Amino acid sequence: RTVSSLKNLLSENLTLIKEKTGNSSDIVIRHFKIGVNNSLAAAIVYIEGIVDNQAIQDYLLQSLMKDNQKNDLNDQNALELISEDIVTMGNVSFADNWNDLLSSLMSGDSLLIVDGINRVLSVSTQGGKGAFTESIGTNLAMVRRIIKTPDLWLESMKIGRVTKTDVTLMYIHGIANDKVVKEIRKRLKNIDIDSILESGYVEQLIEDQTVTPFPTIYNTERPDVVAGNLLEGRIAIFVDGTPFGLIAPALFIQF
Repeated sequence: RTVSSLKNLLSENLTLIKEKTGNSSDIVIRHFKIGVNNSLAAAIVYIEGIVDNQAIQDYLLQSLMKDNQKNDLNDQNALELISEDIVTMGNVSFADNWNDLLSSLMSGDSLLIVDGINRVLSVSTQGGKGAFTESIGTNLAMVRRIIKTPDLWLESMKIGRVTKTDVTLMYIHGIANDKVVKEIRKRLKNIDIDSILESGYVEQLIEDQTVTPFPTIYNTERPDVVAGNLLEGRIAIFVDGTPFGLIAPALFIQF
């Protein structure tokens, strides 16, 4: 049961999260300071849109503890002293290895990391028709709710021929073939997404019947269908304003 322990420096823990989660665009790091003379650096780490954090962020980032901020003059009991308030705001747990930390993060928890503690505090705000929308943020969150691996890597980019359109690319690192990912990313950067999508309209399919350059794409409004293709080694693309996920390549036969 090989377990990697957490680093004492906050900087080291943050660099390693970024490393392990593939510097995914929806993973938020909020830096803040705690202690008497704001000497102790701390951070809130959470995945965007799969958590109700405001009350916790409000407490932490506005420093809503004081008095008792003086009771324990930080560094050693900081995390445990802070936890006494956070338990009133959500279900608190503690992680002391990467597996536990990463799984709690992927499950919509908020992580609280302090400068030199090496134990991470997890807090949960949940207790246990559904199609994609015009919002990338909402769509990413929908996939993140189904695929709970830190190996799901999200890459944001601006593609477009005349004007730029915001796009988020998805793939499961280690499952998806790197040569396939590199090729799809390369094509996207120079794709005429407007022409490609317009060629998919029923009117154009009925009359035009144009050829499709690599990669062929499949449109789905179902997050479970996106989740299934991601577990097969395919790439999911979310374009700003389009209420569906684009699976690439559409024809992908494995052996």
